[PDB]
Amino acid sequence: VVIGEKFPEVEVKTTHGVIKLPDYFTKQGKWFILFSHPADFTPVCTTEFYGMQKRVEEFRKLGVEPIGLSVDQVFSHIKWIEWIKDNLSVEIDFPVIADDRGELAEKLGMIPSGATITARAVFVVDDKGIIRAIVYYPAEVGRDWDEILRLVKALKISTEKGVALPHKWPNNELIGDKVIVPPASTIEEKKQREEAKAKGEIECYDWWFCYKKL
Amino acid sequence: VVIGEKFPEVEVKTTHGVIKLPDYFTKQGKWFILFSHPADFTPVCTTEFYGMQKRVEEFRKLGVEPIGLSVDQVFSHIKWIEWIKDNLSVEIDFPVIADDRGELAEKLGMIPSGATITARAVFVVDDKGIIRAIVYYPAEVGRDWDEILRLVKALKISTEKGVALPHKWPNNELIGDKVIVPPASTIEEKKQREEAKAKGEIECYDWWFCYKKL
Amino acid sequence: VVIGEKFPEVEVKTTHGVIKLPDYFTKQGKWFILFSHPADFTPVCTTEFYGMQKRVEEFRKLGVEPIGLSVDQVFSHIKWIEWIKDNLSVEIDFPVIADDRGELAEKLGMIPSGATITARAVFVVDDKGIIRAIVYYPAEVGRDWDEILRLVKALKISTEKGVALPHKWPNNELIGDKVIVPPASTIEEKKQREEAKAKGEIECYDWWFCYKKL
Amino acid sequence: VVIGEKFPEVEVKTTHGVIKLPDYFTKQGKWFILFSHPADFTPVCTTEFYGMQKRVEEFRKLGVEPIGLSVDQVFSHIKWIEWIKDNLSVEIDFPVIADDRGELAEKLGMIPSGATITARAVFVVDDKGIIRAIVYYPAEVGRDWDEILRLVKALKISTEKGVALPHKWPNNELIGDKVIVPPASTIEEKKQREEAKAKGEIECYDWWFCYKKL
Amino acid sequence: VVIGEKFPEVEVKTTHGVIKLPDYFTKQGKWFILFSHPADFTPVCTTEFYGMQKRVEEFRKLGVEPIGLSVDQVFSHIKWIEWIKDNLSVEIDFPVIADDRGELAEKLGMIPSGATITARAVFVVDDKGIIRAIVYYPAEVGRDWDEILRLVKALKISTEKGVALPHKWPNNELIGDKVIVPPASTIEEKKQREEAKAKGEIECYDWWFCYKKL
Amino acid sequence: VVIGEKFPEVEVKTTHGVIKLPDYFTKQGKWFILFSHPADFTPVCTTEFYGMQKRVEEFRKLGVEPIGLSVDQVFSHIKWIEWIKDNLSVEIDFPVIADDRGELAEKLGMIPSGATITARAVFVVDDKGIIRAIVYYPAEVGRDWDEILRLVKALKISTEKGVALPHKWPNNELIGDKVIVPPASTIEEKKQREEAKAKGEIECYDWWFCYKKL
Amino acid sequence: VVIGEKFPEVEVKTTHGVIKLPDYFTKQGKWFILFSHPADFTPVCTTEFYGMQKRVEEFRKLGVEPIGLSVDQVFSHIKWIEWIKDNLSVEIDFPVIADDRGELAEKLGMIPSGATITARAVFVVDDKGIIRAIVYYPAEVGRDWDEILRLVKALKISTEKGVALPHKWPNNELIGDKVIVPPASTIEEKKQREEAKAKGEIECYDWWFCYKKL
Amino acid sequence: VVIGEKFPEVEVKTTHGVIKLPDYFTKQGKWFILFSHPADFTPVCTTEFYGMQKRVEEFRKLGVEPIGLSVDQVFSHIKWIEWIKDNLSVEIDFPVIADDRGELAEKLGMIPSGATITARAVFVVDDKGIIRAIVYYPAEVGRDWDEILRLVKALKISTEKGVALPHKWPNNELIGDKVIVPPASTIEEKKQREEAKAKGEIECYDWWFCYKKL
Amino acid sequence: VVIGEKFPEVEVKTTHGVIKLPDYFTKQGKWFILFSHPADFTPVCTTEFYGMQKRVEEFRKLGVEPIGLSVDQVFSHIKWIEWIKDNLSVEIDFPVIADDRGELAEKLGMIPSGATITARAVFVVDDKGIIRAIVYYPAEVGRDWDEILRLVKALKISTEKGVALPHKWPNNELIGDKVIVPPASTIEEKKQREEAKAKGEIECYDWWFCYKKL
Repeated sequence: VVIGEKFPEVEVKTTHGVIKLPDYFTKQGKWFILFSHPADFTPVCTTEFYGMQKRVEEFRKLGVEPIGLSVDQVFSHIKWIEWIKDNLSVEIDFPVIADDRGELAEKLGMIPSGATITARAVFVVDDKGIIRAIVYYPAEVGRDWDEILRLVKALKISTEKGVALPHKWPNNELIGDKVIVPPASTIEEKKQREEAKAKGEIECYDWWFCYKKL
Repeated sequence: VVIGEKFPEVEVKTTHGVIKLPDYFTKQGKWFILFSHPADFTPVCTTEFYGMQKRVEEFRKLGVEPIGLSVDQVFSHIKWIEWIKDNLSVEIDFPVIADDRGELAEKLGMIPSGATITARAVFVVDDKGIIRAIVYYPAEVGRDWDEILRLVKALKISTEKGVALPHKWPNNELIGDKVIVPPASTIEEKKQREEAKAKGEIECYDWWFCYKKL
Repeated sequence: VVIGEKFPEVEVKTTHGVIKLPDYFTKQGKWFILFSHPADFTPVCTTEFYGMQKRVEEFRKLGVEPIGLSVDQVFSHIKWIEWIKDNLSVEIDFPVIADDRGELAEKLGMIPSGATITARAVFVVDDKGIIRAIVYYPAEVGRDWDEILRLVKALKISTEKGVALPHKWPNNELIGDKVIVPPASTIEEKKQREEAKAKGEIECYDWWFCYKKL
Repeated sequence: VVIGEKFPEVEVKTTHGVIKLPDYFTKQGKWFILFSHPADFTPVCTTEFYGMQKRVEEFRKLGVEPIGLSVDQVFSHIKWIEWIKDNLSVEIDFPVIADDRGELAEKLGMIPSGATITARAVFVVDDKGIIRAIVYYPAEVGRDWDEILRLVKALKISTEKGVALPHKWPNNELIGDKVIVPPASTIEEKKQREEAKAKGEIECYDWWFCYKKL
Repeated sequence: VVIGEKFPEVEVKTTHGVIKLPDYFTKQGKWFILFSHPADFTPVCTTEFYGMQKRVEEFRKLGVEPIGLSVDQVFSHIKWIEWIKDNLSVEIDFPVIADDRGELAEKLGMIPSGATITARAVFVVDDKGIIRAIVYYPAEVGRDWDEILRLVKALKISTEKGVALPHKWPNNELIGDKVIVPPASTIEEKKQREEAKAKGEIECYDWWFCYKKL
Repeated sequence: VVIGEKFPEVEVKTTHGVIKLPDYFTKQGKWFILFSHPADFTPVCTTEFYGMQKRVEEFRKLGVEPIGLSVDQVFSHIKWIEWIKDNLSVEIDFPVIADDRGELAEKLGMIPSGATITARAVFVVDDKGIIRAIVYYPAEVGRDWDEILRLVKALKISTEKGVALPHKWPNNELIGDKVIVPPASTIEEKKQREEAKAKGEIECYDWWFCYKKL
Repeated sequence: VVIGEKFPEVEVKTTHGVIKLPDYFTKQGKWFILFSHPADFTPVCTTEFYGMQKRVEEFRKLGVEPIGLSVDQVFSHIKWIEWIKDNLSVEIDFPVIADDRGELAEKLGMIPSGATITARAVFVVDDKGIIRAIVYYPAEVGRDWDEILRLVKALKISTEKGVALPHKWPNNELIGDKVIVPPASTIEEKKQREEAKAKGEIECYDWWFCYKKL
Repeated sequence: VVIGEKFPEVEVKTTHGVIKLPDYFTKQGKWFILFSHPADFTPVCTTEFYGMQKRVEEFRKLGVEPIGLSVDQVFSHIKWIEWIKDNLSVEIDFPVIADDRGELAEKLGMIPSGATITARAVFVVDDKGIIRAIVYYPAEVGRDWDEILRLVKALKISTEKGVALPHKWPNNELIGDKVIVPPASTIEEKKQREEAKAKGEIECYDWWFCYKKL
Repeated sequence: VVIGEKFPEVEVKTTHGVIKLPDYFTKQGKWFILFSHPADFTPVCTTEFYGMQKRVEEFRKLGVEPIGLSVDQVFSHIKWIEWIKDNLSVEIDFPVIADDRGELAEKLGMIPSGATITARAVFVVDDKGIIRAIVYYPAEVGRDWDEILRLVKALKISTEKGVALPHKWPNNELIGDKVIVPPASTIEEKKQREEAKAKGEIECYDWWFCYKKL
């Protein structure tokens, strides 16, 4: 699959029971961040779950629900979750999909070449079942949930306000926390941008690079 | 394509001339980070190029060569690079592929659904020409080259020292900047880990979760 | 495609916005001249745009609308048109198509063998959406818009009056600015042509070669 | 798969390392009994692992090496094996395959209809790599390793002594622990059986039903 | 065919006449055990028909009807049944299918690789026409009808009480004749188990290993 | 298969052991008569076996070996033959093929439509492996071995003396036991027949209907 | 085609005109015997036609109509029939098909290997258009219409009275002209056979071999 | 195409205009003779046109319209006809088809192997649009229109009188100008011919060879 | 097949034996005329055989061998030839093919639409195996061997002298018995034609219509 493509209609067994994706979340009017991990009872995967659990409320506060998956079975999932609770006193409270035969994984291209388990994939899906972003980190390198958070915050504001976010937003090197106006793509639109700048409605480096505050 | 797969043999037109990937870089013993952008003379893309140029030295220092691409032609590239010089006072010194008909973009799944241009993809390829990581951000959300920098540093380190990096390394919530020992996957490897900690030599939360300083 | 064939129904993105061909022009009861150029910011193409713009009203006055096409994206298109106004003090005012991946270019056979950009093609399409003439010039040789003007003028007169135009009309070596009567195709029509001679209403070299003043 | 067929060539990841089947055991001139279980950390499966461990040297003594499998991953396997040790005081010492995506399971028809995990299958393979017997029990009913043991004992004997084993051997209702001579299949063999009976060299109910002590 | 699949609808010729499977038995609200044997007038098969007849009423008590099959013809079946009667004073009173060309045998994978007759297959089918278990023993090794009885008793109780049976039930080494509660597969179910144990009607080794008496 | 074709190379299991046809007989410079019957222990079939046996030596003296075929197995064959000895005092001494699944039968078209057993087929094959005649009688109507004897005798003479045999030979209504000269098929051959008539070395009704004594 | 198959609907040109097979005969409620011969004006074929004509009334009596076939054309057929009358004092009065290109011949497998003309085939088709028997004799050996007469008489009685006919009926070596009762094929039928005999009205050698008079 | 088939529906361009074959003639109740010639301005072809023109009224009286064809274009046809007029003082008044790409020529098999022009083909087509005769002479040998005239006359009479014409009719060596009665093809027809013969309206050499005065 | 196409390699049965075409004739350095007739013992066909025999030596003299063919068998052929000898005192001495199944007839397209026998075809094949001319007359219209003779004579002369024969040669309306010079087909050949005339050698109507005495 690819960005812009609606998440496939699929039923999955999870630590919270059998659910329908993307329906289960879209009907609640929520976005969701599906992410995979190579295997239960593995170190990096464990650190990422602790990290994600420490941030679950931030994603939720934005209306984005985290949901995980690996090719292990649900009983292993629960025993691994219990391990995390008994040792790190952290209680995982988001669902984890048990993709028994890695069927959903393969469909989403989460399985690396010649492997039989997933890598570290991330799929941001909105309240309309649309895939908005995709990340494939390798098994040997843990992700940074803080960047994924910046990504989704940016994704929400882009949809809400109809603007684009610059590099490293809200800490862009050129315009700080200002947002970008989609570029004019017609002779007529170019005129409007120039008139808009004249009225002080927007700032710009050129007719195609306009920006402003939120 | 997917992680672990070898970058495809392709001849491309760049602002530094016609080259062949991944050969051009691998024969120089260099890694390379290929990244795409929707189009020349567009706001977000420009802020990303500025952001990349500011960090190019840090990438090259690690033996990773940046190279961009869009579906525009090479003459527009140089004209846009000239605009960046005349307006942002920085000179792009990394090659940029002119994927004229988006043949390469399509082969690398860079084209979002229903679009005729690329989104913001990133492919990290090592000196053996193997795709090590892939990122797909939408046109509306610029990337954060610092997270990508952290990604490649992690990748270089895991390849050179045979370790795995924990979530948000080197600032992990559990083991700070320490690295992780690939989990034992056999009864024997398990025994070796249990004894390995019987007398220093390594730290661990469990036999499958061992870590150390690098 | 070939002469006599209906211009294909297609949606195109231009400097004047999105338009459906041949619909956009055919419903105005106008003809259009679709011509392509290798790339934006290239010398020969620039000279042809200068040439076309200076002749635009001559085509428009004949009910013929010029529209360009390149494999570049629309933003470069506008940047280039801007360079043309700032350096050659010429204001391009005909739409230019941004055939992003050369989809239309390929369907129209505009891309040379072993190339990824268009050559210098021209398609004359009448108010019926019918292709009346096609021209394919290579990147290294600019066209001559005056010969194309003579082409369109001959085409319109041919349709309007039901006559044929001799070599180099209206400056033919044998009959000058006179036109040709489509040749008799039957025994009876041959007789009609002969009676139309000798105490006749027509000039001719033979029964199949009849001509007259327009 | 069906009886008499050759066990397919395949690479499997097990708790004892990666090996190739059937080669690994057949190249050693060994037999092996591959059996599956639905999933790690499930009750019936645990009672069967306990039961099998209690009988491993019984099968080994016969030259028959036991090897299990489920679609769980190896790390989960080792942990489950650890649980059995700390809660049932028994150390599983036979390898267990991690059929990550149920690839081998599907190949051997171990997956019941509508399921995404194995049922309780048993395959008896000899040193020639030939499947000598197959059992498919459902998830809800545990097997009986004693019947499987009787099964392999009869198989080993029939192979080395060229005899058949009656129902419930060595406790057959009709001939106790005596074995059966493969039935005469030609007029000539029938003759030599009637003659072998006349000289008390064999006991029989008829010419096709001859039996003897080992 | 595999466990869980519905037994195929087929018309078979038997010693009791022509009947349709699984209908003939399902419409009576009964289960049936279909088993095959290499050939009529062979020793091992004869010991099995004797063993089956002596246990036919115990199968019938549970509402399970035994029905045999071989690639021999009906006339031979009856003569063989007649032989058994005259030489072993046992009357066979279960139907035997004359699968003339082994068409049904092949559909059910009863014919060993490189063979022209069936092996010793056993199919347990419930009143809903669903295959609950399958067994394939080779020609050289007779089955043990008591293990099949244990298997069918477990199946019946499993379907009635919604429980699972432990290894060697009702003689399991760990819990004897006690049955197993299907393992909790969700976080919520696990909680119900922990509360069911601590002050409740449930014994357990862990939240996933719960059991009770019948 | 049809007359003229060489009998198919096939291995068959018979009451006299496994043999390869037609090799088994052709190597002995023998002809063979392969015939089938619906099933063992059936009336018409028993009457045909009694008749064949009473004529077996008659076929053998002509260098023709009889060999039966049934879709029954070999053990039933020997049992049925035993029944013939004990009830009719006749000792069957020709081999009978056990075509377990009717594979050879189907290859030779011996299975009537909608049936799963053979009809009453007869194939006469010569020492060269060539099928010389084919007969298909239905199950309800027994054959007459005397007519097959006539057929075989005529066949032998036809091959040895290059003559053809008339209707009901050697009791033909027109020429009794005299044989027929293959008809002249060329103008020249017709002349050498009209001559043979002249010097009375041939009798004839016409140039194409010549006959003589053996 | 094979016994039991419906005779193919086909139109044929004959010496008695064009007719539709098998309708022409079935609609009259009659049976027919279709027989072929290699070619007109050949000796064996001639003796066979003479032989058939002398028995036509006996076939007709039984409600069976003979009809010939060969690849010659109808004109030769009539000249040959004329030769037969002029030289043998016999008048052929049954239809003979002119299978011009051997299309029906090929359809019914009458053409021997490598030939372009039929062999001596015979098809007995009943009033239902069902092929009841088939015979393929070679060109060098004429048939015996008396055997086919015996065949058809048995076929009719069998169909009429629901009985089977023994070898050489009505001159069976064992039971003379008595007919056979189709063998009991079930345990129940066997019982009713034993009751029909022993203080009953049926003769038999065993329960499956019962016979009586008409 | 072949004799007996319907002439193909085709629109053709001729020296008399565009018409539809065979309709143009059939809807008028006229037959037509389509004849091809290799090329315009070729010697043999010219002598044949001169030849045809001299006999056109002969064909026309019989209701048969001649129409020519070659792969030349219509304008050349007219110039050639004009040439014929100016040099042979004869006026061609039959239409000639301009089969530009030889589409009809190929469909009618008028193109010899390895050629791209027609040979000298002749098609006689009746008022029912049925092809009645076909001739193919090579380029090097001119035809003889008188034989085609005899052919069309015989063809017409045959259709009107329902008779066949002997060799070289009406100048047959055996029966002069008499016609032949189609041969009896059934026994019944043979009888009527012998009746008509014996004192009747029929002469003959045999029952299959009847003739009479027209 | 068409003109110029090589005659197919084929073995045929004829009244003169089995021969291979076109080899049999080509190897003798002879040409041959293959002609077919609908059926033996038919009127028109018989008149054509008589006609051909009377002219056989005329064809044979030109080195052309006649050979006939019908879908009848050889025996019937010989009897028909015998009838012609007995009644018309003429002896057929040319071979006649027995195309038993009409396979060669079909291959050469001698079978009219919806028929099962050949029509009246003629094929002239030269000593190189090339079909030089083809004629297809209907069953109802006899041919005229004198026209075929003219064709063959003209054919032999064109090959030998490299000239073309005008319409009705040697009785052409324009140039009588003179032959035609193949037309100049290049500017240079046109020159020499005019030169050839400038000084005797050839007579002409134009540069493309040149003729000379044979």
